[PDB]
Amino acid sequence: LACQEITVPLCKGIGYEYTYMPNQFNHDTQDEAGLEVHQFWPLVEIQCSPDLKFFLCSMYTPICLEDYKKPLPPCRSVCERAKAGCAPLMRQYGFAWPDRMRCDRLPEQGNPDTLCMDYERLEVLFQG
Ligand SMILES: NC(=O)N1c2ccccc2C=Cc2ccccc21
Repeated sequence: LACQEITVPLCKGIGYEYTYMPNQFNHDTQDEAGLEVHQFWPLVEIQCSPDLKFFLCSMYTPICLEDYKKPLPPCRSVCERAKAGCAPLMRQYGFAWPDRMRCDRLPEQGNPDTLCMDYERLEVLFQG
């Protein structure tokens, strides 16, 4: 609802400055979100996907903008790239791709009414 400076260490400097609560992971605060997203640090560090960190942050500390007041998700493609790189390694060690991160419930780019986010390199790109 109101924008707050991102305070999750993993997500600081990710390409956007502000987040909001609640997220879609049943977190009311960044402290709660930070405790869950920190558990992914080994996968971030092993670099199974250059997109994993941006994807994680875009979900757990979603972007907050002053001039767009609708939830703004990562585009489905960001999720698909992160999943393609990292889900096989995750399965090998007994971890499923989390249901809340199912890429098919994220919107595709080009939507007439709403936006979604990708990035280049780190600069956010809105593609809608
Ligand atoms: N909070 C939301 O409604 N969205 C949306 C919005 C439109 C479509 C799917 C989704 C799914 C989850 C999600 C994740 C991050 C940021 C926003 C967000």
